[PDB]
Amino acid sequence: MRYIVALTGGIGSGKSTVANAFADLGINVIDADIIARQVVEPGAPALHAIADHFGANMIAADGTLQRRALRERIFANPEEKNWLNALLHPLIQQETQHQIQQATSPYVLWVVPLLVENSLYKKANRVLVVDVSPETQLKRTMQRDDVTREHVEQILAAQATREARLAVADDVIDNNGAPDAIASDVARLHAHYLQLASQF
Ligand SMILES: CS(=O)(=O)NC(=O)c1cccc(CSc2cccs2)c1
Repeated sequence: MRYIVALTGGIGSGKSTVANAFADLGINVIDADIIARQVVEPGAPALHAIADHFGANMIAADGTLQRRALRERIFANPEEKNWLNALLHPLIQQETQHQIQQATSPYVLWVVPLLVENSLYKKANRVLVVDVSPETQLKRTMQRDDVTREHVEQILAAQATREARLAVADDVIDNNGAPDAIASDVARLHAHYLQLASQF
């Protein structure tokens, strides 16, 4: 069982800036969002199974999963939510575990945007939260996605509070400012995690 450090943070926390710094130190980074999207990408067996089970309306114009349609369809249908979890959870867990086993670094960085929201923190040895202000989240998302302020407000209202993230945090890193000093902060975390990984 390779030592797992979960990285989490809200929308617009600039998580890639922190993850890249660990990658630069030779840490294998395993991205939960990339894996989840991969499992249901066009041509993937789980996407075919979802379309067969729920219908062709689950497929968007570009061939990808219509995620809103699926959510609405399984919403308040517990049997179908249980079916969808029984399909996707083993597939995602198996790909995640495969990437962990293939990793060569002394510990891995598991990047999980919805770590708190989905109660997944118990799967990691250590939780690092990327801490940012709501203002920073709002600014970065609006510049990134070309979306309205009110649209980001709704996303923030639905995500975890900062106090909620810290409740499961072992480590916090402020990423409100410029990315310039992050590698220096991460260098210290990295040394600590090599120590923690060695005695785990
Ligand atoms: C929506 S998500 O993209 O935030 N992911 C998930 O819900 C999800 C579901 C099942 C499994 C895993 C990895 S469990 C693990 C396995 C080994 C080390 S850690 C994640």
